[PDB]
Amino acid sequence: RRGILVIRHGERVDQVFGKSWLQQCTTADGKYYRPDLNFPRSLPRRSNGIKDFENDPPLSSCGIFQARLAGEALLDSGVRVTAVFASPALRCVQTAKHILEELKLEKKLKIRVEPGIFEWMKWEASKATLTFLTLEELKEANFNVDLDYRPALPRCSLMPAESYDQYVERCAVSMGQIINTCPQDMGITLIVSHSSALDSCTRPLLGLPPRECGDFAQLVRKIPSLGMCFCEENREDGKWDLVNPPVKTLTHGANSVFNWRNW
Amino acid sequence: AMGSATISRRGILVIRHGERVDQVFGKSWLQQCTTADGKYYRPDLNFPRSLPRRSNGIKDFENDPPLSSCGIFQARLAGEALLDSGVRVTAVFASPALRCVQTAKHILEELKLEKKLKIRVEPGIFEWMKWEASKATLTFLTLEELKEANFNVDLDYRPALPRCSLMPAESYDQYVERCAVSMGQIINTCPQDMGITLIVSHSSALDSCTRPLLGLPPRECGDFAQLVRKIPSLGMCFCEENREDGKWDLVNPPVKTLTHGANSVFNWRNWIS
Repeated sequence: RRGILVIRHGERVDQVFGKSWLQQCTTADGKYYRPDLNFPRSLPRRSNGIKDFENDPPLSSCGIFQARLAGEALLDSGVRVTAVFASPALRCVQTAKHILEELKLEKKLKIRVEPGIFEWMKWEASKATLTFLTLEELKEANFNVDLDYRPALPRCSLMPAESYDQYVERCAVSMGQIINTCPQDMGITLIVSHSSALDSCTRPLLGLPPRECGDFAQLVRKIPSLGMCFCEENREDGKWDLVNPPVKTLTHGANSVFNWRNW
Repeated sequence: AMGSATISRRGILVIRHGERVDQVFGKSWLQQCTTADGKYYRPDLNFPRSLPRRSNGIKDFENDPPLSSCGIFQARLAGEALLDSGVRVTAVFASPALRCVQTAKHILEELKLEKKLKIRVEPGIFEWMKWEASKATLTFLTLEELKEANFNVDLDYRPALPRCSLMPAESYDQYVERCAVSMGQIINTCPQDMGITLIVSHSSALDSCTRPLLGLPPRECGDFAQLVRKIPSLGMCFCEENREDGKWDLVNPPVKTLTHGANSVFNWRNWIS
């Protein structure tokens, strides 16, 4: 039975450190340093400027841990992973890469970057000025991205102004293409995306109409990092079913800031 | 290099263990991860891949819980930062608690020192017995069990306080005194040493293992308890010795803090119901 596993990206650096995080780890001359171990050991080169990290932040160290833990679990489970698609957001491509590394499939499977499964533009505060890394930039940063993949939606076609209806439609169109982006291959396809995608990228498969915007927004608001929903195809009955994911959930606590000098 | 302000200084870096599985999953954690036939399994990815081979089977972990998957990540991240910092680590002592010996191993693995340095298990830096089960000491992994489990423990090490000498009724005064005595012995292990010794222990130790070095009297018990409540996983306290006078000072740790968020339990099918 063919499967579609929608996976939320890991923890973002700005979720922990706030909107000013870039100021916290760069000099006036823009030299990177790590003021807390949860900042990553390096940033990829952004040829449009480090400032594009504000709109399009990387995973924190903990987010990398979560992604790798999920990949290791997927390996342990024995499922056959057959393809992976990712939102163009850095946090999503990085989540995909770290899952693949622990599956030991990062050389075997190329990441298919699909702007059609990007976040709802309304929720991207950056939207007007938002810039993803290009495929060539991703390749230069040692992401094994599919340079030959023709996306359902090119990035130039994402609309800052997209409505909820336009958002849910493009996800359905995107998922429709993705499900045909493989004749007969037995195994699971990873969809590495945003909280919104656990709803917007599964309901179309399940033949369900879109949720009312308010209901959708409420359901999607508190999906944790690496949160998963899994759909399996019943091809005889011509339908998809919502099914328990092939790996367990991940629950862990926080780690608070600590200043030794306070004693 | 031989100037008074340039000569390298002996360091003692006291480090709290990583996240323990029972902090997240609660007092029933062991029953959560035990099958109907008594075998270990992972009901959540933050339970570790495996438990060490143990005496008396799975049941002895009751009072001696392992690091969670996240605790292992924290310990490894700290070890990697220590590597990055370039500091010279020359020795490591750990509390006999599994969570502490595991934290020590993961730090050493990321330092690339796990085969070079043996972990010296020191019950004298175990938690205050007031905060542990009375039978806790009867249930530590033995050094042989740890070596079975691929912990490069020191079989020759002669602890300042043997595990069976830990008293279930030790008072605060007795506790602070045995930490002082143990730190005394640790410092005299190799008193010419010029790198950093790791003391991988409990939140309490960041106070009780440093105050004696600094020549300070014990904090009032209530003050101590309030203070140690606050220390995060892999939290650190660093002291350096002036070789001229043998005095120790508190110093910024050689690596940064680690701050991250929680991750909630999640079941989509359940969530949408």
